[PDB]
Amino acid sequence: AQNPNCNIMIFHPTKEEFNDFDKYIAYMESQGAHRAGLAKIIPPKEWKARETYDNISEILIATPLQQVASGRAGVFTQYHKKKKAMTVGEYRHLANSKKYQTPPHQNFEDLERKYWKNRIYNSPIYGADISGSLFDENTKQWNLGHLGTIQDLLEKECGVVIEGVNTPYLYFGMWKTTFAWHTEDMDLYSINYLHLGEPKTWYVVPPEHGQRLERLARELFPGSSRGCGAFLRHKVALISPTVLKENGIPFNRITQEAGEFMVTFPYGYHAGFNHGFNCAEAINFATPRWIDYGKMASQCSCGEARVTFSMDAFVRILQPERYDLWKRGQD
Ligand SMILES: O=C(O)CNC(=O)C(=O)O
Ligand SMILES: [Mg+2]
Ligand code: NI
Ligand SMILES: [Zn+2]
Repeated sequence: AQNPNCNIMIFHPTKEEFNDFDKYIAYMESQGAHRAGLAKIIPPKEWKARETYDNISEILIATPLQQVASGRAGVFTQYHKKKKAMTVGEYRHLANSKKYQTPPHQNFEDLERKYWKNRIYNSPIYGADISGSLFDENTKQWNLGHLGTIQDLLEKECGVVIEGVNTPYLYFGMWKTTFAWHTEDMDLYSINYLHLGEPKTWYVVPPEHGQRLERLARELFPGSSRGCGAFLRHKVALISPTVLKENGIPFNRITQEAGEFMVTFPYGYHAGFNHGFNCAEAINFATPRWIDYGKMASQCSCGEARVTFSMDAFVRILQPERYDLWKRGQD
C-alpha cells in the first residue's frame, strides 16, 4: 500500500503532465496521495493563471463575513456576522490596517503559535464564497473554471442525466480568517488555487480516520452534537493541533503559498487559516473513485447547513432513502 503513514504529498508535474487533469489526479492517487486527505501541486515553471493581478480591485464582496468566536483558545466555534458590501480594494486596505494586519513574526511556526493563542480574541472579516474566476480564459491547463462537471461525471459513471451546474468561488482572506473543520458537500474532492498574497495554513485528517475526528467533535461540542447528527456540516467548529494531539487524533499540517494548488480528497476533514491578505479560488470536483463516497456521505437535515441547488440531484440519485428527510431540512 502506497503512503501508509498518510503523509501529505507534494507534486511537481512537468508542463506535459499538466495537460490532462483527470490523468494527473489518478497518478497522484496511484502514489497514495489520497490517504493523507490533502496534496500540494506546484505548477510547472512555464505555467501562469493569468498575466497580472493589477486590475482586481473593483471586484465586489457583496456580503463580507465577520468571524466571531466563542469558547476557549483551542476549542471554539465561530459565527458569521454579515457586514456591508465593499470592493476588493476596500477590503485589501482594511486587511492591511493596524486593527487587522498580520503581527510581526519570525516564521510560519511562530505565526501558527500566535494564531492558536490569540484567534478567539479578534473577529477578522472574510470575503467568502464569491461566484467567479480569476483564471484567464486562455489558460488551458488546470483552469478551475474549465474542469469537467460533477454532473457529467455522475452521468458518465451511472448513466443518469441530472440538472445542476458547478462553478468556482473566490475567497478574499485576511490575518486570522478561518475555515472550520469540514469535508466537502457530498464528500466531494476540492481544488484550491492561491492566486495572490499571503499564505494559507491547512490541517487535515486522513479519510480512513475521519470518524475519530467526528467522535472527538461530539465530545467537545456536546450541545451541537445533540442538535444534529452531522453538525460538522455546519462548518463552525475549530479544534487546535494541540487538542488533536492530546486526544490522539491523527492529522497533518502544511502551508500553501501563492501560486500553489491544494487538492482535498473525499472524506478528508480539513481546517485552516489565512496569514494575511490573500485571494484563493476553489471548486468541487468528482472522479470515478468519488461515487462510493458520495453514496455514504453524511447529511445535515436539521436545517442549518443549507446548500447549493446542485446538491439536490446528488442526494436524489445516490441517497434515495435519505432524500425526503434531507429535503425537509432544505425547505
Ligand atoms: O480556502 C478556504 O477558506 C476554504 N477552502 C476549502 O475548504 C477548500 O478549498 O476545500
Ligand atoms: Mg476589478
Ligand atoms: Ni473545503
Ligand atoms: Zn445540521
